[PDB]
Amino acid sequence: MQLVLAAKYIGAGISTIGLLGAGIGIAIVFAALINGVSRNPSIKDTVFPMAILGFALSEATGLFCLMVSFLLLFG
Amino acid sequence: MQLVLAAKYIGAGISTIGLLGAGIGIAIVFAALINGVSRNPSIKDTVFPMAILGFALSEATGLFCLMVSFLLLFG
Amino acid sequence: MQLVLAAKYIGAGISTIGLLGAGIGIAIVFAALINGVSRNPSIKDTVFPMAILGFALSEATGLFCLMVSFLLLFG
Amino acid sequence: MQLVLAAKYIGAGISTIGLLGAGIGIAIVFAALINGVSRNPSIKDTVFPMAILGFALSEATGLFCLMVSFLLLF
Amino acid sequence: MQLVLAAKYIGAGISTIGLLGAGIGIAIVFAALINGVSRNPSIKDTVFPMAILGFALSEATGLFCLMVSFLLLFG
Amino acid sequence: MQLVLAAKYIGAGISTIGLLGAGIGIAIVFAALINGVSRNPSIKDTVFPMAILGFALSEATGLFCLMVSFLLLFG
Amino acid sequence: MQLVLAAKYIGAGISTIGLLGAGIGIAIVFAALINGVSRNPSIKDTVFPMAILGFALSEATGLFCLMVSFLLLF
Amino acid sequence: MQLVLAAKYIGAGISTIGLLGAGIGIAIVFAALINGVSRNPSIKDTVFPMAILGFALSEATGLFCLMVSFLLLFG
Amino acid sequence: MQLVLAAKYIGAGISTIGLLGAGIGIAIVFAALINGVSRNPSIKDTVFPMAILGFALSEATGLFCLMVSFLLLFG
Amino acid sequence: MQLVLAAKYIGAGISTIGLLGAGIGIAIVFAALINGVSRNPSIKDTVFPMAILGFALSEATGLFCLMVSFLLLFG
Ligand SMILES: CC[C@H]1/C=C/C=C/C[C@@H](C)[C@H](O)[C@@](C)(O)C(=O)[C@@H](C)[C@H](O)[C@@H](C)C(=O)[C@@H](C)[C@H](O)[C@@H](C)/C=C/C(=O)O[C@@H]2[C@H](C)[C@H](CC1)O[C@]1(CC[C@H](C)[C@H](C[C@@H](C)O)O1)[C@H]2C
Ligand SMILES: CC[C@H]1/C=C/C=C/C[C@@H](C)[C@H](O)[C@@](C)(O)C(=O)[C@@H](C)[C@H](O)[C@@H](C)C(=O)[C@@H](C)[C@H](O)[C@@H](C)/C=C/C(=O)O[C@@H]2[C@H](C)[C@H](CC1)O[C@]1(CC[C@H](C)[C@H](C[C@@H](C)O)O1)[C@H]2C
Ligand SMILES: CC[C@H]1/C=C/C=C/C[C@@H](C)[C@H](O)[C@@](C)(O)C(=O)[C@@H](C)[C@H](O)[C@@H](C)C(=O)[C@@H](C)[C@H](O)[C@@H](C)/C=C/C(=O)O[C@@H]2[C@H](C)[C@H](CC1)O[C@]1(CC[C@H](C)[C@H](C[C@@H](C)O)O1)[C@H]2C
Ligand SMILES: CC[C@H]1/C=C/C=C/C[C@@H](C)[C@H](O)[C@@](C)(O)C(=O)[C@@H](C)[C@H](O)[C@@H](C)C(=O)[C@@H](C)[C@H](O)[C@@H](C)/C=C/C(=O)O[C@@H]2[C@H](C)[C@H](CC1)O[C@]1(CC[C@H](C)[C@H](C[C@@H](C)O)O1)[C@H]2C
Ligand SMILES: CC[C@H]1/C=C/C=C/C[C@@H](C)[C@H](O)[C@@](C)(O)C(=O)[C@@H](C)[C@H](O)[C@@H](C)C(=O)[C@@H](C)[C@H](O)[C@@H](C)/C=C/C(=O)O[C@@H]2[C@H](C)[C@H](CC1)O[C@]1(CC[C@H](C)[C@H](C[C@@H](C)O)O1)[C@H]2C
Ligand SMILES: CC[C@H]1/C=C/C=C/C[C@@H](C)[C@H](O)[C@@](C)(O)C(=O)[C@@H](C)[C@H](O)[C@@H](C)C(=O)[C@@H](C)[C@H](O)[C@@H](C)/C=C/C(=O)O[C@@H]2[C@H](C)[C@H](CC1)O[C@]1(CC[C@H](C)[C@H](C[C@@H](C)O)O1)[C@H]2C
Repeated sequence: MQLVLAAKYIGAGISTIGLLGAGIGIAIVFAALINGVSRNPSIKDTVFPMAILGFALSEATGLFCLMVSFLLLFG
Repeated sequence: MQLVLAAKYIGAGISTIGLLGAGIGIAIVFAALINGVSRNPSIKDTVFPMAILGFALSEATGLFCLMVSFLLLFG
Repeated sequence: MQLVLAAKYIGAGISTIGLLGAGIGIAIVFAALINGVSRNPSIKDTVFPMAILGFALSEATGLFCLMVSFLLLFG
Repeated sequence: MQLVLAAKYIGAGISTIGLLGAGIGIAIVFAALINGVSRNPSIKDTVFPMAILGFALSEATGLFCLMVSFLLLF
Repeated sequence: MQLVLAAKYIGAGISTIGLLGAGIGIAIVFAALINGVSRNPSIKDTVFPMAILGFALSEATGLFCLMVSFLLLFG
Repeated sequence: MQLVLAAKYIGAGISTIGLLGAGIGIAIVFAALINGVSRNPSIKDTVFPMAILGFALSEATGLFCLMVSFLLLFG
Repeated sequence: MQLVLAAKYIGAGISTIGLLGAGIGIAIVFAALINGVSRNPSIKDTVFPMAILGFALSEATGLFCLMVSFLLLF
Repeated sequence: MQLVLAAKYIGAGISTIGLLGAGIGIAIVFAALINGVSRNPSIKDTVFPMAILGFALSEATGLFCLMVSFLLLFG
Repeated sequence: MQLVLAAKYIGAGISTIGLLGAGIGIAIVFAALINGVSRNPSIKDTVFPMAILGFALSEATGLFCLMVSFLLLFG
Repeated sequence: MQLVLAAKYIGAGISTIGLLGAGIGIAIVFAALINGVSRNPSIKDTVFPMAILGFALSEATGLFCLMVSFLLLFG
């Protein structure tokens, strides 16, 4: 049971690597929001909800990674 | 038995790394949606369904990773 | 047998990493479809089949990764 | 117990890798802000809060990594 | 020979990582095809064979990865 | 306690990987500063403080990585 | 001897990772060819040999990886 | 002591990975300098100092990686 | 001396990872050659030698990786 | 002694990974040089020295990696 515990803790740390995807992705979505509004200010109210949706869906991939991390840590 | 359980848990952690691809990919699709709408607002109803399609197909790759993760954790 | 089984499960997890390629690639294809359509709406029926071909070929690289994962998991 | 402790320390190191996402992502948001403002200075006051929101959400992904790190360390 | 069989299985999993290159590359080619056709529809018949060639060559890098994987699994 | 000291040292090495994010990110910010100033020299005094802020925030992610590294080395 | 053999097989797998560079790089060259030809069709005959040279040199880096793989396997 | 020494040397090698960040980042800065100068030669004396600042800050992230490497090698 | 031999062979394989840098980099240089000539055909004789120099310098990083690989394999 | 030598050799292999950053970075600089000259041939003598500077500074990061590699291999 020492080796299995050890494996849970190493696995937990490994499971956070994938959060780099949401880190970069969320930024990509907001960068597009900024560039799109700068080029066409009147489009703000249209694309802002699209940026929020894009953020949420990219963020979810990070949520799945952290869930596994917490399952290994505590579950 | 200790060695096998340990391996399953390390394996489950490793299995989440691939989710970074969907994290970035989902964002790439939404960035294109936002930049496309900003450049040509009249195209919104045409490209929005393409963004949903793209997100879903990109998300599927992350779901396959999570499937293996859960099979290792629980199966 | 314990060490061999352990290696199968670690290998199965490692085998999912490559799916990040399709996660990003599927999105790159759909981003191009969206931007091409935004710039030239009249071309949509011509490029849509190209995007479907492109995403399918990109996805298949990840499915081969998953194939090896399942062979390791269940073989 | 020494094997478990060893693993916590290895795991704590591994858990910082994901911070590279925030490092890059924060910069992506600021690059868009700078280029957007350069192209259309009048839009600055509109896009700056969008930049604040974007970098904060990108940064938080890294804070989640660090939280697992600190859990393993302490 | 627990050790050698274990190594074949871990090696086979690792051998699939490289497939991410074809996943992204195939997409890059098709993205260019889509963007090139949208900007200049008359060029379609010229660039489409170029995109098939690009796909095949990128794909070949993933084929080699899978070849080593199967040699480790079955060879 | 060969094992625990060894783990602190391997962990400390691994903890520096994340610094690559600030390496790339800091550069991305300064690239935008340079391109923005070249395209619109009159905007320099506006965007320069933005680039300093961007650098600091990206840099902070590398600081956290180094903090964990030093905690593992000396803490 | 079993430990050495094990290592050769692990090493052979590791040696294919670098092929991802060629996978991406071959595609980068073809993307430029397609976009260059789309923008200026008259240039096709000039840039096509440049594309052949570029992808071949990119591809060779992957062949070097595979050579080490095969050395370890056989 | 053998295992601790072994871990120092493996750690020292791992500690160099992060230098890839500065390798790419230094180049991103200089690419921006070149393109900004090509588009607006008159701006060169203004942006050159920015590129030097940018590259130095990017490089330093890699130098911290190298610092940890040497501490592990020679400490 | 079994463990040291084993380490040489694993190290040799690890030392080829860095060749992915030249793979992507060489392509980047040739992509620029192609795009630059397409946009300005008269510049071909000027930029072609620059692409050859760029190729060689990027290629050298791959040479250093393969040298270490061959030193571990045979030296 | 076996364990320490083994570690040095694995370490030396790991130490070359960072060279990928210079491999990509050197190429990014030369691509900018080529695109800059193509857009504005008269700027060649100004930007060529900037490309040499950028390449050398990016290459230095790869040299630091190789330094650690050789110290492990031979020192
Ligand atoms: C996958 C679904 C995601 C939901 C998206 C919802 C989008 C709708 C949209 C309108 C949001 O509500 C939002 C833009 O207003 C929003 O994010 C706010 C709630 C949020 O307060 C935002 C405006 C901020 O100011 C924010 C930067 C906060 O200051 C910061 C402390 C929080 C960062 C953060 O990442 O929080 C997460 C995030 C919201 C995520 C987002 C989850 O949720 C939290 C709580 C639940 C779990 C723990 C997740 C885990 C994480 C790894 O995904 O973290 C939650 C802890
Ligand atoms: C190809 C499969 C994917 C399906 C895509 C379908 C696209 C159609 C499109 C119309 C969607 O339904 C959508 C845009 O309306 C949509 O995502 C809604 C369901 C959703 O309510 C949306 C509007 C949101 O508000 C959404 C951002 C939520 O706030 C947020 C909490 C959900 C994030 C998320 O990633 O959800 C996933 C996703 C839908 C994924 C979707 C998977 O499903 C969930 C629930 C089921 C299981 C648990 C999956 C596992 C995952 C790893 O694939 O996760 C599920 C957990
Ligand atoms: C390096 C050689 C590559 C060949 C390229 C040939 C290009 C010519 C071009 C005209 C093709 O024939 C094509 C575009 O028409 C084509 O690919 C068709 C065969 C294909 O049917 C296409 C129209 C599709 O619709 C396709 C998306 C299929 O629906 C889908 C089920 C197949 C995806 C796929 O990746 O298949 C691969 C691929 C063709 C690859 C292609 C390999 O082949 C398969 C079978 C052989 C091995 C197992 C490879 C492994 C892969 C990882 O390289 O996978 C083969 C299994
Ligand atoms: C998260 C907070 C960051 C602070 C940002 C502050 C921004 C304000 C801005 C006006 C700065 O002060 C600055 C641009 O003037 C500036 O950085 C100067 C201090 C600096 O002297 C600058 C002009 C330089 O010329 C600089 C390139 C130096 O010549 C060079 C030797 C230092 C590089 C470097 O990375 O230093 C770091 C950095 C400032 C970082 C910056 C950290 O600080 C140092 C010391 C503290 C720790 C050890 C960090 C670790 C690093 C990995 O984050 O490294 C510190 C060691
Ligand atoms: C770091 C210095 C690099 C030198 C660059 C020189 C540039 C000058 C320029 C005029 C060249 O000579 C060139 C463009 O004409 C050129 O590369 C030719 C020699 C080359 O034949 C080219 C035109 C091809 O047709 C080429 C695609 C061949 O068909 C292909 C079989 C060779 C691929 C290859 O990567 O070869 C390498 C390369 C030249 C590399 C290039 C080495 O050299 C070889 C032989 C020496 C060692 C073994 C290297 C190791 C490699 C990992 O760097 O591989 C050598 C084995
Ligand atoms: C900041 C340090 C870097 C120095 C940059 C200097 C730039 C100035 C600029 C004018 C150069 O000298 C140069 C462009 O003229 C140049 O590279 C020449 C020396 C070179 O002859 C050039 C014209 C070439 O033809 C060159 C492409 C050769 O064909 C090719 C065989 C060399 C590739 C190469 O990477 O060389 C390196 C590099 C110069 C590196 C340069 C390192 O040096 C070599 C020899 C010395 C040691 C062994 C280093 C180790 C490396 C890991 O840093 O490798 C050396 C092995």
